[PDB]
Amino acid sequence: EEQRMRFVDEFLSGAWVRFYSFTTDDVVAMYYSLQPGRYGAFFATEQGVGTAVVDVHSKLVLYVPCMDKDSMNRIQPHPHVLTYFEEDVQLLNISDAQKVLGSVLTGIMNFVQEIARQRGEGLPPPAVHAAYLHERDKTAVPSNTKFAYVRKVFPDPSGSFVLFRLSNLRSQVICNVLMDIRWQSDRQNNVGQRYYVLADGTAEPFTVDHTGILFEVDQVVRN
Repeated sequence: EEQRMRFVDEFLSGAWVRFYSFTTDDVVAMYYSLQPGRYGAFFATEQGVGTAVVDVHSKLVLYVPCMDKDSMNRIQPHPHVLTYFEEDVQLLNISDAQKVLGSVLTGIMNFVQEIARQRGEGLPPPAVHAAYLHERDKTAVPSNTKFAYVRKVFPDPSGSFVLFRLSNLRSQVICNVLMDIRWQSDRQNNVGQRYYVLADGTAEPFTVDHTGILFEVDQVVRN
């Protein structure tokens, strides 16, 4: 139908993991992009985890220094950050970001620049991609586009998937059978829309997951 296909395109439309890369660099554990033109570092802090996202067209940078509390008591929508979490979120120009991020910003810069060198040769980012990227031609997000970030990363020790939790309360399993398993949660811990998003661009709804993949993902998250 149409109501479904339009509701599906809405689900496919926001910030999702487009690609990511783990490292052997020590400062950043993971580079990623959730929105065209925006490149993030997911990194350890003395007390836990932090992240930052650089928009390469505007050179404005989201900085989330602490993601170690899951409080969803953010009353009002932040004007530039799509997040339902109470944690402090900062928007900085690139040079203020450099002062606080150091090697992390350098790392993001080298990630961006390598991607651009590859693109100049017609080659994609050297990174693990999701099974599907909405608006594949899109190279930059409109200016007023709110920033989203990665909050949690759960890689399968056996390499079969990675689970991501995002600041917009979306969850995304990227796995090795040419589909993602995606869903939207709310703040009272309910799950709304959820789909197998297939490499052919199709999306199949499910209620309970019969594939066994989520049951295995679940065990990894609890460990």
